[PDB]
Amino acid sequence: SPAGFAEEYIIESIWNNRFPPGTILPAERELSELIGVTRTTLREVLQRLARDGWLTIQHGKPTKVNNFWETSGLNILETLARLDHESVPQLIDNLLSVRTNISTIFIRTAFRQHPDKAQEVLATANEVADHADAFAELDYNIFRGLAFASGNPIYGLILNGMKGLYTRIGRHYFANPEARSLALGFYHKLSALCSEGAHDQVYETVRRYGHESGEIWHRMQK
Amino acid sequence: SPAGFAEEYIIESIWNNRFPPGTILPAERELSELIGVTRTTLREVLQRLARDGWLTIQHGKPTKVNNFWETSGLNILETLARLDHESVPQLIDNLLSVRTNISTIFIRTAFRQHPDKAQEVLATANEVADHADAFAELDYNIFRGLAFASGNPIYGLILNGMKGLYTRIGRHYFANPEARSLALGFYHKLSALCSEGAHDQVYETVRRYGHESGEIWHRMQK
DNA sequence: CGATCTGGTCCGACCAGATG
DNA sequence: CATCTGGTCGGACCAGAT
Ligand SMILES: [Mg+2]
Repeated sequence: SPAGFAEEYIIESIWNNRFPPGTILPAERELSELIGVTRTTLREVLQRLARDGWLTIQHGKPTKVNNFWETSGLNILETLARLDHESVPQLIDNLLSVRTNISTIFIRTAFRQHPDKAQEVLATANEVADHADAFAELDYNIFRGLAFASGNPIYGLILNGMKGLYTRIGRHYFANPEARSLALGFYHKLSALCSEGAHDQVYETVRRYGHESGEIWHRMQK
Repeated sequence: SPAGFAEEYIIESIWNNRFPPGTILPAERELSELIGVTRTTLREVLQRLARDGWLTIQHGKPTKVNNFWETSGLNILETLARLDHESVPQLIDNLLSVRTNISTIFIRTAFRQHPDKAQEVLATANEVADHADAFAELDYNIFRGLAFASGNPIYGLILNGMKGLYTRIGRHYFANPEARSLALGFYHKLSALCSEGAHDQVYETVRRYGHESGEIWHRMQK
């Protein structure tokens, strides 16, 4: 696909300093011809990339190429994963860590402000296929569920940005049985902790599951 | 601006259930004419909104309208702020909260993994204009700085998605002198803690500044 | 040889900021 | 005001989906 091709081409070039961050993108009129698509297409592509933080469009001035690390949002996680294959592993570990540490914040909060709701999400733990694809979504829906269940939606949005790569990684991890089991427990355990009002035992819990689930996923990759 | 007008109009409609989430967007051909712009423009806008997660475009099928809460990332913060004026206040408190609670995670980490770097960011604390606009950026650069300084870039990206509204809020808060002072302290204090390897006192600290800096912003608004 | 609704891409002309 | 750059027109033509 033209647009598809176009976007990859630009992103590609920006990635491996062909269109270095800090520089200027070739005028739309030449860039399009140079790419092999019509302005119209390029145009739509520049508008999309612009929204992901890759570029800075300003009527009448060359379009600036940015350092994503400076203007790109959690939405480029899947991309920064397809560009640097050798990094992926680490990148994942970082993603998972962020989830763990961050979730403790809102999980512990959700159990405090709206336990009634937090229990409703942890409820979805039951009635669920024993298939990877299924879990992945549930699991995600659980963490994203609890995040909103904190009353501070922003965590929810944060979770939204992580969906993309999180799930993919899940679809692979939850293929393993030993993994599906750990989660269920982690879930049931949380729900217990929420009911028993053991709010002060959440961190220790969440912290482990991360570590444990982490170790499994580690063996699955090695 | 056409594109400008168009986007607002669509986002506007999606906001106050004119184009309810879960429904279908009028065909591009009629929607354009209905808005007052040419398909070419509308098209660019649909591609933009599409990336922010507002729509789901699939060649050949109607464009689905989404529940942003489900697919939008931290980048709609500035938007969810312009749409719901009455919520802004709360919306900000939430943002700041997120900042505080999340930051201890990476600030504490950064002090462990790369003190050397974390000290280089806290260094910018000095040599800085005593003007709001200035600080705002410094302050943001400092937290974003420490985020990357933790080795887990993901926090950095998270901070990126927050830049928008965070700064705007800053530009208003840092106009107050009493605010500018509190930060400096928080910065210097952070740098000491880092130097002294007081790795276990950070939470207590960061937590306060938030509370204290929060109280000031509170009085500034009331 | 289905008919039709909907998106994707292409042209080439013109409007309109930014800046020498 | 010249020209570089992006922004908007419209109204032809290709292509997936039911
Ligand atoms: Mg030239």
